[PDB]
Amino acid sequence: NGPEIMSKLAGESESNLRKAFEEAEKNAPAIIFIDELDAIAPKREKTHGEVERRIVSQLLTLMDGLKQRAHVIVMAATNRPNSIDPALRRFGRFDREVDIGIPDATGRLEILQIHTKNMKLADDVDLEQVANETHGHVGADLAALCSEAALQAIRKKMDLIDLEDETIDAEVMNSLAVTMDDFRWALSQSNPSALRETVVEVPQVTWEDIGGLEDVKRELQELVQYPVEHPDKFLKFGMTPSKGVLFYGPPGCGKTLLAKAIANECQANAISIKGPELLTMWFGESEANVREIFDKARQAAPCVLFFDELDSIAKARGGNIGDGGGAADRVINQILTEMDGMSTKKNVFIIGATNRPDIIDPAILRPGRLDQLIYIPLPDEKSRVAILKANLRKSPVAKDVDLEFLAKMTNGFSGADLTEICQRACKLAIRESIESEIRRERERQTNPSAMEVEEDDPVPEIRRDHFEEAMRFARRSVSDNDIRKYEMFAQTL
Amino acid sequence: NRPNRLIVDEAINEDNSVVSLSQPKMDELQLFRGDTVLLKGKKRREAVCIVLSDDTCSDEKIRMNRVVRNNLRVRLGDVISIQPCPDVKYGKRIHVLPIDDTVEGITGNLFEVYLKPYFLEAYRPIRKGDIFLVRGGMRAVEFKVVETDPSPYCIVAPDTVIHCEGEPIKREDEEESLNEVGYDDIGGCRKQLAQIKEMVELPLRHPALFKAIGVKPPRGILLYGPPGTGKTLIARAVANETGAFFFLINGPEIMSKLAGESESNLRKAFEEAEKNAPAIIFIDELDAIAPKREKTHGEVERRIVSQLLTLMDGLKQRAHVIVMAATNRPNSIDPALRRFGRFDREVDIGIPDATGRLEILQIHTKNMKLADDVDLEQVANETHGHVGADLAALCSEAALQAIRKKMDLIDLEDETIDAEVMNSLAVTMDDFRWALSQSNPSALRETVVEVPQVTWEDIGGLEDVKRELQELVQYPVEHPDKFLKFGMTPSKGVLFYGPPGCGKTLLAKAIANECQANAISIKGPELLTMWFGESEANVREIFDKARQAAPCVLFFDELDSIAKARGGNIGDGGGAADRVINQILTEMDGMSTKKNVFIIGATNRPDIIDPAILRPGRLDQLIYIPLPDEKSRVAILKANLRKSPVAKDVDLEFLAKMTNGFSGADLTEICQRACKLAIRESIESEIRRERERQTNPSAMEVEEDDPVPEIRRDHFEEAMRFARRSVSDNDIRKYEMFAQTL
Ligand SMILES: Nc1ncnc2c1ncn2[C@@H]1O[C@H](COP(=O)(O)OP(=O)(O)O)[C@@H](O)[C@H]1O
Ligand SMILES: Nc1ncnc2c1ncn2[C@@H]1O[C@H](COP(=O)(O)OP(=O)(O)O)[C@@H](O)[C@H]1O
Ligand SMILES: Nc1ncnc2c1ncn2[C@@H]1O[C@H](COP(=O)(O)OP(=O)(O)O)[C@@H](O)[C@H]1O
Repeated sequence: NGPEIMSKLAGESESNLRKAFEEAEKNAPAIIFIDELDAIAPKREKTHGEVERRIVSQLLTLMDGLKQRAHVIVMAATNRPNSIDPALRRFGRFDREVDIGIPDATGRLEILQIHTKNMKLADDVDLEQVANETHGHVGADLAALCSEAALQAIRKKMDLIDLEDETIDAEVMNSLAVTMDDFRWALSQSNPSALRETVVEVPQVTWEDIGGLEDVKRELQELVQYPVEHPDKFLKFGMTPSKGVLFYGPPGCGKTLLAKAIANECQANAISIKGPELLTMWFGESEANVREIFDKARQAAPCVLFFDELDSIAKARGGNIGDGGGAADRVINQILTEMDGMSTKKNVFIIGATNRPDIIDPAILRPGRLDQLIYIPLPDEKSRVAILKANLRKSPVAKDVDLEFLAKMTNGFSGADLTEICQRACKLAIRESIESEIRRERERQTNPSAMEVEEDDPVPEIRRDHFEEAMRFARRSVSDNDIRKYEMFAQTL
Repeated sequence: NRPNRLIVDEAINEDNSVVSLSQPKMDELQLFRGDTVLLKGKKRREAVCIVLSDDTCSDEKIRMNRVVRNNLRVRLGDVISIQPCPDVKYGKRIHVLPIDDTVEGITGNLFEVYLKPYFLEAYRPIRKGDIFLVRGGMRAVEFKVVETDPSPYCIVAPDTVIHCEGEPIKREDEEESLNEVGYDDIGGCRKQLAQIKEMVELPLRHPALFKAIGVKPPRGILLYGPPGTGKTLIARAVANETGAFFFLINGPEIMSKLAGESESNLRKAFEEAEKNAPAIIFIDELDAIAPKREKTHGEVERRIVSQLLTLMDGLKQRAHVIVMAATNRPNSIDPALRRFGRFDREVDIGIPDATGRLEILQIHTKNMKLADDVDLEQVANETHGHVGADLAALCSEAALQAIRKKMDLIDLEDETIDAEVMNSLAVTMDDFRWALSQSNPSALRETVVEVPQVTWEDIGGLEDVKRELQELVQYPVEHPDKFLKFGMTPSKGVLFYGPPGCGKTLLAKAIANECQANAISIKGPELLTMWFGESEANVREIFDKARQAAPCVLFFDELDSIAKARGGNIGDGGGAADRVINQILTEMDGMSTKKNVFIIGATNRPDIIDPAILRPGRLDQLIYIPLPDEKSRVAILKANLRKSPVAKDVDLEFLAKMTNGFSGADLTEICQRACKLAIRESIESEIRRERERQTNPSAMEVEEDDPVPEIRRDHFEEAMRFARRSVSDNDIRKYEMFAQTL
């Protein structure tokens, strides 16, 4: 333990370290584990005391001497690779490195299973929902949640039941069960999520979620699936697969969904970086972090890297006319620098997205960088019906509706608009249900009828009335001038 | 289950020896409010009390105060036995006697003040050995009845001769003096107090349980807040109210020594706490011991933190010792302590509100004699920014003024000042006003969180907006299952756009008042300060507060201020994006819906707002606030004028009709101007009347009549001359065009 070594004098600490190494040697096959390594050996810039520098050299000498003697293995735990000295990350001391990352929904569900073995649970546990809503937590957080959820129920029940009846015994102790309401309380009242950094995981979106764009599906598969599956075919001929693609098109056309659909289809990690992050880098003048991103993509291969709002920086410093200057800026320069110095064999695809390709710096469209450009057009009637069906496959609906009629009645729309229409219809339905239920509850309370239940779902499903009402506020979002501009850019190429 | 026993719990009444039962229990115990009842208690002792009836208390919970609990030795959560005693028999001069080695300012005849008023009009039941307490002369003295002529207990009657002895018999060692603090000595921190009570009630009153189950209790708690908020007070109160051994550590005491002595003292403290388990350790001035390594340079400073970390790690293995630490802000200390197993649990004390300040004043004004002009509500309203220490200092200074003025003149030569003249002095509100105006180093200028007092009836009109806001805010919290049945996830975030002075700021507080949720407001000057200082990190802290004050409402006004600073609508060479809005979007995107933290923005120039903040997942519902109309203007006038005296000759409807395209601010200004004219006229008339008759030596001439208690149409019509429109019709056209072009 780091603090135990740092809570002593030079002689005692540097004797304990050597004694520990000797005892590890004596009892082979032995594994030494070190934690809080940064507490012992940070970068020399942060070290001032002479004893602090004297304690690192001893560790370096011990690591160097380890290779000659015994089968002792050494493992160390740190928060980040760059928090410690760089002399340890050499050939012979700490060559091998590993990342633990974060658990996913399956991992969180597994952790809950591990922590709920000996506890008694009811039939409303549905741990899948808890795993879904448990975002940002880690193993310790899940353990704390389970303990607190158990504590609520036990404290409320026992104090009333047994504080005077009799000395609580095992039977009454284990008679108590647990309920999902306790879990909800412990997860809402106590939600100290200890994670706000990036995330890497395989998404869940599928091709069925997408509406249309089948040719784009084929063109993306040819780019991504073929190189990984069949390298010998490329070897026989002379072409090397190009990594990097750029989507350009009107907003709200499903650009963000394809980047995750491809990863789900190929079962590969995915990383998404939004425009506000880029603007934060620009304002803070913190370009080094870009490197870290690629490092992660290097250690999560195969993986897909996604960039959206790529024209945000150009928009910030003036519009199409722009401020006095050129297309180049700092962050795109660093991105190009990182892209050029990357090996093809690592299998890290790069995807960019935009709706104003004209003001993009042309240097990123050159060969060796993003060079394949794909246009995402507005959905058509055949596609629009697919979007409506895809979004409405998760809510109860009636049969009087005419989805095709709504599809034909819409022209020059986006998926976002139809999603908003569905959300508004659902809002109307829930408001009507709330009003009806509250009125029913209030009317009969005055009448002292101890038994009066005409229980019927007032509106379990929606009808054409709400949908046609929502059609009043529904209107176009993208101007036809924008579509003309997009077509002009797609033709002038 | 042998319904003879019953739990004990807190009482609201100030008087002694009164137990309040739960009403549904009348005929099961068979005793009414006119019957005294015997309650059993540990080490074979008892008491007898009269009973009251109330509704709010729970069935199994008697309510009884500290004085009647201590002699029973009963500690809250413990169970005692209740049995009726209609066989009560009066006594003849029970012998009563002061306790303790000595009493401050004690001499002469204390019985005519500390006994007879208390027993009078009371018929208080009393058992031999009881410690019933009396209060007066701004001191709390408790008198133990040593002998009762009949036995076991007696009613006190006005026909009992009284026995004036006044001997200091020292208190027995075993009982814990009533001097100690309790839950009744703290006010304004009820929520966090309940949190701590429920968190640490089981491990101390039920450790055998925790060894009967496999679960991990907390073994470290942090409390952060400004100084003088009652942290060590809370820790000591919790320790006293559970019987757990209490240990105290002071940071400067450790830092005022050498390495060997300091790092010994820490370990000996930990071992001593271990020995006396179940025990609680309290640490204050933690930042003085373990700040972030950036601010630490001495090697011993870094060595003293590793010892604490090792001790914290080893604590989990041994005994039931709990550890609590106090700090000013969470970020001032090392991040290595805020891990799983050392200081996982964190709490904020915040600041008291008007109710909290009033409660603190009540706590600090118990033994002081006060007049009939106190109206502490006004003082609490005007006491903005003060904390418990400030209120204590204010009360002490207010008492000091009067005592120093009066006593020096009265008694410096008459005689050695005695108790009678000491306590004869009262206190007067003018002294409070002086002590509150002259000495006002309020120790608070930071943000504030509290439930506002504004209500719907304050707002004039906008009923549809009220309904549409209720649908957004009330429904998700009240009825989630209905959202679960369907597929819609409530959208959190709304934007008000409209002309200035239309009541935008009032709705954000009216909603919070209706829902009884906290509220936070950040004004444009703060945003501009962050912009100029390039301090964006502060934004994060704000959201953290909202996370720890949930459910809560967040408000932002003058959101277009930055866009206005760097040029106007045309603007300087650049785009709509800036730094602070980028950080706000970053914080909004990374926040969970279940936390129930709504966000409200307000503006009058929505055109120059960055479109990126209007996208789905962010502020997406836009509401227009139009100018008040005649029906709304009459309501605004009535709402504003419901606080000032007015005559009846006015025609409010006529004024409302005569105004077109006005704002609430304009009407409030009209009312203020009319009030100013009225007060000026009253002052002039009063001064002229006072000066005219002073020359005429008429000793008795008082035609006392309020010259103008209420205002008439004359002043209002005079104010009509300066009253004029504020918002141009062109701005109205612009707003309507923006509302139609959507
Ligand atoms: N091809 C599509 N199939 C299904 N849904 C779509 C499609 N295109 C857009 N959407 C809808 O748009 C929303 C997401 O928009 P997004 O793709 O992020 O916009 P952008 O393409 O500008 O990033 C989703 O709720 C989705 O329902
Ligand atoms: N919530 C409170 N209620 C009543 N008195 C308080 C409260 N908070 C502080 N005080 C007053 O402050 C004094 C103790 O201050 P203390 O809490 O020890 O300062 P710190 O907050 O630095 O620990 C007491 O005399 C007490 O009257
Ligand atoms: N609907 C309303 N009902 C009552 N008073 C109002 C209303 N609208 C504005 N006011 C008056 O306006 C004043 C506050 O203006 P405010 O709402 O802060 O302006 P803004 O909306 O530009 O922030 C208050 O004194 C209040 O009397």
